[PDB]
Amino acid sequence: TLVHVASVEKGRSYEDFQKVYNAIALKLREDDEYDNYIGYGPVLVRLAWHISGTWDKHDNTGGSYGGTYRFKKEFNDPSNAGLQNGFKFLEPIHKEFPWISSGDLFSLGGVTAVQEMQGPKIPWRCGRVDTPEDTTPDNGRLPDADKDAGYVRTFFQRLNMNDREVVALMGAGALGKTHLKNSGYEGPWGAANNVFTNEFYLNLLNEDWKLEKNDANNEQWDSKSGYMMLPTDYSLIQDPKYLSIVKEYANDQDKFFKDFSKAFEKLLENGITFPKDAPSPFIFKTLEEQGL
Ligand code: HEM
Repeated sequence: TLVHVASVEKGRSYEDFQKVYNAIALKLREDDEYDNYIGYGPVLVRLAWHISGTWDKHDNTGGSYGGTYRFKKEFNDPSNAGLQNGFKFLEPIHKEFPWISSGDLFSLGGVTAVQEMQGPKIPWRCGRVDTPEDTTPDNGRLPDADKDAGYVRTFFQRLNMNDREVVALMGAGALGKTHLKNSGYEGPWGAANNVFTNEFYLNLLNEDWKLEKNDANNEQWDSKSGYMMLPTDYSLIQDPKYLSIVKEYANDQDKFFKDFSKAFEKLLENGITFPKDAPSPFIFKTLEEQGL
């Protein structure tokens, strides 16, 4: 019940993908003004998560492999509202490197953004293959934000993620912000929202949060510091098992970076079979490491 074998883009190797990395990274640098100077890093790692998070372990439908976000049904998923911005960013890159598959580009965009925003290295594998429009999953596989801990735990079981993987993933460097017109929630999780940090965990623990209603008539937790947490975020300190992992990552930056790197790669790779003869995962160099 549904197999997807990774097939390396013909004749490509590490250096080819580093070149795509760099063009993405260079474009991140250049289009700095987007979203009141947040830049496109956060929306790129949200795009990578949403294209991967449609996966279902039961029948291997959804997932990053087929690059199906390029079809209207998924592009138009209300859950993906705002991600068009990320797709538009990547269009010039796809045009310069037409040989890369859509799944590989969406997922490599997420890796690139995380690394350029000073996050951990994320090992990445190529070989996703575009699949037809009829393989696009239905809307409704991404998680709601108005729910509690039990919802979150059950939701992520479908993505084969456990408690520790779920808390590392959500804490997601503390990046970008909620926008009322996209999601019915408004504001950032922290102060350094285009730098990958463990500040989400710190803020959850140390801020003084009040449950308020936003202009869209949705509840969210708000802080005097100007920060916000989704009901689902806040549930990570309401559930005692989540809570001890929140404290752990708030008190160990390196541990969080390593756990996140593992789970993000895992997330991006769910549903994909890699041949024994596949190339090993690539670790890309940042622009800064290349002196670029
Ligand atoms: C229970 C799971 C989660 C829920 C309910 C969810 C929900 C949300 C919501 C409502 C937004 C705001 C969208 C908008 O208004 O622009 C948001 C932002 C985003 N999400 Fe999540 N999220 C979850 C998991 C994740 C995880 C696992 C990642 C990736 C590792 C992630 C990365 C992001 C990013 C980076 C943003 C900011 C995008 C922007 O600034 O443009 N989310 N998400």
